[PDB]
Amino acid sequence: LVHVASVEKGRSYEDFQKVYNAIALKLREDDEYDNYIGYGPVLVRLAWHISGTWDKHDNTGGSYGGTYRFKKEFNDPSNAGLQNGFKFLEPIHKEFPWISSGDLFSLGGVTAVQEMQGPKIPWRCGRVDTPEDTTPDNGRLPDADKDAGYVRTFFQRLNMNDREVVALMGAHALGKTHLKNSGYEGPWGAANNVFTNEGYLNLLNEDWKLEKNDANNEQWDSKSGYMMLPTDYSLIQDPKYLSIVKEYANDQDKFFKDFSKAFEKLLENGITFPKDAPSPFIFKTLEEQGL
Ligand code: HEM
Ligand SMILES: Cc1[nH+]ccn1C
Repeated sequence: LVHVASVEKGRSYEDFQKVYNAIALKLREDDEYDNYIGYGPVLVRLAWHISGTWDKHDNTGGSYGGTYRFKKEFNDPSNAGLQNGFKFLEPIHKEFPWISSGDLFSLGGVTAVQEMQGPKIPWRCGRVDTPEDTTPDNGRLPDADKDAGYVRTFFQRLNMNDREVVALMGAHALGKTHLKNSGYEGPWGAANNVFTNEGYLNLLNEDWKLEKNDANNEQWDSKSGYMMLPTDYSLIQDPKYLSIVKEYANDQDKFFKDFSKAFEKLLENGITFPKDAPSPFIFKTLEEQGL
């Protein structure tokens, strides 16, 4: 199964920076969603869930096909709540009818990290929409109630190594869990929408408590109002994982650099780039543009 990238006809950098600025400008404007967290965290959850379906053995799933627009995937129980991000992006796709589904779902993910002041993420255009029968079956996304052995094995399928998995997981400092979407709840009072290494610091300095929630599921709670999933608490339980968590809690610049490489690797898995293709784009933020 080969997926070759194909630039939207005649488009260059300047065109994608317009679509970036439209997403960013709506991110600033619709600031009230989810008790003033805004849409940034669910847009990077969407980019991760449309790519997280990839399988390195047969090259099915991944961000290239834009198959999330189809009922089977949009109704995946693992994607409960992400309809909110899709409806956010929908006026923007109407405005730029020429961008493919895959490129828009992954650019929303890039834009959200940079506008929430995380690292720059190089991005590459060219995903092509594919037919409804290429929609991957439900069940390729991870369970939250598990341990380090499960996370390590799950991520081998996206061939992510330990250091890439621990950097990727730092995004769980953003947003919150919602009992009606996943059966987990919290953080309580002040959820975060700035991108920082704070999750690693909290994991190592909070006093955590294994409690059971209103959906009868167990999670780790802290006196301060912070929570963690079983799969998140895994990172201090495993010796290889814990030594990388200590590395990032003590160096926010090495964390930003390593996240940017693993997040771009995640959005690009499964795609073949022709050697005459444009170099990756680095988009300016509204703040660097004075907008
Ligand atoms: C073992 C891996 C993972 C599991 C089990 C998992 C699971 C979850 C769960 C249960 C939620 C709450 C959903 C809800 O109730 O609304 C959540 C949210 C979120 N996750 Fe993950 N996740 C995983 C990996 C990742 C990765 C690798 C990223 C990003 C690169 C990520 C980013 C996010 C973000 C930003 C949210 C917040 C959504 C919001 O505020 O609405 N997750 N995660
Ligand atoms: C701690 C956490 N896990 C998933 C989301 N969040 C905020």
